[PDB]
Amino acid sequence: PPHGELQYLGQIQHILRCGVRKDDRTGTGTLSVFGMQARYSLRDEFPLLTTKRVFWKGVLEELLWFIKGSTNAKELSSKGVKIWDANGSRDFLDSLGFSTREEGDLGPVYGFQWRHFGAEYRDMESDYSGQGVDQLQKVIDTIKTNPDDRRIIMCAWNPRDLPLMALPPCHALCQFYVVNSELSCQLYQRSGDMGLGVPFNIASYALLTYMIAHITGLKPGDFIHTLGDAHIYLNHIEPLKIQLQREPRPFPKLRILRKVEKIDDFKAEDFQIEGYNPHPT
Amino acid sequence: PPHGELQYLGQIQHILRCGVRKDDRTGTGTLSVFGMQARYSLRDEFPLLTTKRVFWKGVLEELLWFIKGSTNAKELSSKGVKIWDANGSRDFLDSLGFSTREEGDLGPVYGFQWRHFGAEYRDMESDYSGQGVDQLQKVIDTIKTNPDDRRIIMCAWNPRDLPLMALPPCHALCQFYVVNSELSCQLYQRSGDMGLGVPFNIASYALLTYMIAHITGLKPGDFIHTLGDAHIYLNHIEPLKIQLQREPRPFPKLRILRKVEKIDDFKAEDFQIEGYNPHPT
Ligand SMILES: N[C@@H](CCC(=O)N[C@@H](CS)C(=O)NCC(=O)O)C(=O)O
Repeated sequence: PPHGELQYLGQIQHILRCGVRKDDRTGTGTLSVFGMQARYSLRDEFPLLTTKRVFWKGVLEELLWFIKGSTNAKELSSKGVKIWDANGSRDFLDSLGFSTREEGDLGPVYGFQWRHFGAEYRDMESDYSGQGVDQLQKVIDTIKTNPDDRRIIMCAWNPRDLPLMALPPCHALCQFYVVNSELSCQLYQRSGDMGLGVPFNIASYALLTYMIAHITGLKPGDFIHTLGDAHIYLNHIEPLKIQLQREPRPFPKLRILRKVEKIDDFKAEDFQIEGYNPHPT
Repeated sequence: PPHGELQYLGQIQHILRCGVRKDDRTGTGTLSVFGMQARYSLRDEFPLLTTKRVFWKGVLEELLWFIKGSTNAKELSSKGVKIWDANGSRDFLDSLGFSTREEGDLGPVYGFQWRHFGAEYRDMESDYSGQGVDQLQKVIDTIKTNPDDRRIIMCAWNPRDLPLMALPPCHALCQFYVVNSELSCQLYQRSGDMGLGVPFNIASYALLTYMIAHITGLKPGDFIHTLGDAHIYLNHIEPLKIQLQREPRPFPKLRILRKVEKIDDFKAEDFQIEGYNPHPT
């Protein structure tokens, strides 16, 4: 039973040993490898990385935010998670040309593409009922009616909506697989920072997978995490090596409390992470 | 230095070792796995599988057909290739509620998504100029003006059009990467028939890289093939055991003899494969 988090570190161990310098948008350098993959068992465990703390409240409150279909940052900020706010800020908007938008309007980001892929996006307050493809609900329905399906895919990459978004999607598309009553989910991340984001992402889709599994009566199977530009900031190479020598502690467990039957019904108070003991720093 | 095809074979084996039983949309039953990723170097060699020749006339002629934006199966038919005409016969079209459609009208498939993502669809023979998002050119433009971009993506998976298609895209999305003046490409393939498809698209996208490289002046790097539901059809199990023994012969080499600018200008005669000595047919 080799710890799952070992697959993760292995990727860093690998980016170091084999990666090369590639500068990002702001000119800042990174060491990176293009195209990677990792698999995580969702069976009785829950891949909430222990070799460093993962902002789980952010993972959970944001996912719940994505499900509502919200695109208004303040609506997220409200619950304590302040990570999108910087994109829905006044100045940031006026700068991308969205001077006409009210503060908080991120555009057709994850939420929108998730529940209304295709609908003409108007404001962060337009009513979108019945408009655009509701991928989330559709993935769910498919899993129930036709679990063998090889097309249970949710996709946030809307070439059309791109120039209207606060920033491109990172988790472009995810695929759901069902076999032997187990539900798996692969996620394609175009770009991920192995150090800060990825651990969060691994958590998000693991959470999401636990959810749909619950709603449909399946046992969480595996979580395949696939990347495009997996990278690390050169200015972090040290903080990271000090981490690779760290030994992974057994992955906590996610336990859903009440029996939720609809995905929109899930509330924060329904999840409990137990046994999460990560290495401080 | 390990030989390239070892990848694809090693996957055939693993799908045999662990490939769990799972049926398709015809109950044909298969040995399936979910979440795989192979890496193929495109440096000086071309990955055209040798333990079983690959219909190159198709790989090349179809990709060209894609680039054209042609959603007519006869168009790819006239060129001496018939693999997308079955889906355009007649009983088939009506078989999906598509009666009003001409003979050979495939719907918003690949080509249309590559050159007109988002453009309201009509019929195989109508003009979509200045319509949609011309991802393909947009990708190349970007490869040239910003090789660092972590969002160089072409997506054929459109939830809105998915209903008007014959078969939904197996080539969900692909991502291009540049570094050290090298162009790499990762393709996300949702489902894949290991013994009759996988080889065909590996090359198909490898070819695509080589083309874009030639017009962007970058040199081919590696093609990353990521799979979702990677399967082996039950019957295919025996032939694959004997094809699985055939020892791999050196990858051929693709030579773009002529020299072109735009991508809408390549032609079947502009390519050559040498060193391609396939195993007995
Ligand atoms: N937007 C950057 C990439 C930024 C990136 O990968 N950020 C990580 C955080 S360090 C992320 O977006 N994570 C999103 C999530 O975990 O949901 C680019 O493509 O140039």
